Amino acid sequence: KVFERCELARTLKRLGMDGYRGISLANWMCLAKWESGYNTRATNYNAGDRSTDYGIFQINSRYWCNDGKTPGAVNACALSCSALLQDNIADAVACAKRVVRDPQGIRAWVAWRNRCQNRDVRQYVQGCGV
Repeated sequence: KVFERCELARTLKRLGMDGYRGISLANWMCLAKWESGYNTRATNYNAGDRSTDYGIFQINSRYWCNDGKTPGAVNACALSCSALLQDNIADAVACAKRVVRDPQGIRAWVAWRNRCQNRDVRQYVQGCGV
């Protein structure tokens, strides 16, 4: 499923992402936009460490979910990476929450640092009724 901006903004709000660990909805919108373009079935294989980024948030298999083919990987979200390719994003959000519960917080994703940090994210939720 590929969300439309405002449709995603409300779906994330309903799932309690607005201000989760101090992170605004706009930051989450900026993250999903740059990570997948709001596409829940987006995937990226990294040939260097044989890991794969799954879903709307491009969550990595080395640490967050199990796909059985990433060497010496862990499963912090206690999910099959398949759960991260669902049209329903509730599991991906539960995992994105797990990710920011760690030291780095939202900075865990380099793309966020690149295109959202200290940038104007206001534009991502304007008109969405959030």
